[PDB]
Amino acid sequence: GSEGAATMTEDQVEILEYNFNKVNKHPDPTTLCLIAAEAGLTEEQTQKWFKQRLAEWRRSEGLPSECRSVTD
Repeated sequence: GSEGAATMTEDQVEILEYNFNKVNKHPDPTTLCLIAAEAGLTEEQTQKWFKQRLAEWRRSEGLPSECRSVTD
């Protein structure tokens, strides 16, 4: 019946990427709002992109781990 699934395009990926490396990774709702209206998305959707994309960036740049172990 109702899935509610939408696919993105190259235009959105070209803009969403520009506001990730040439701006920041954790932009406030103020800057996020500008990106949404730009590409044509919403603050809720734009947030998911940065959230998911961040999972890969952390692996590229390199960061520690949040896990308390008795040995490690």
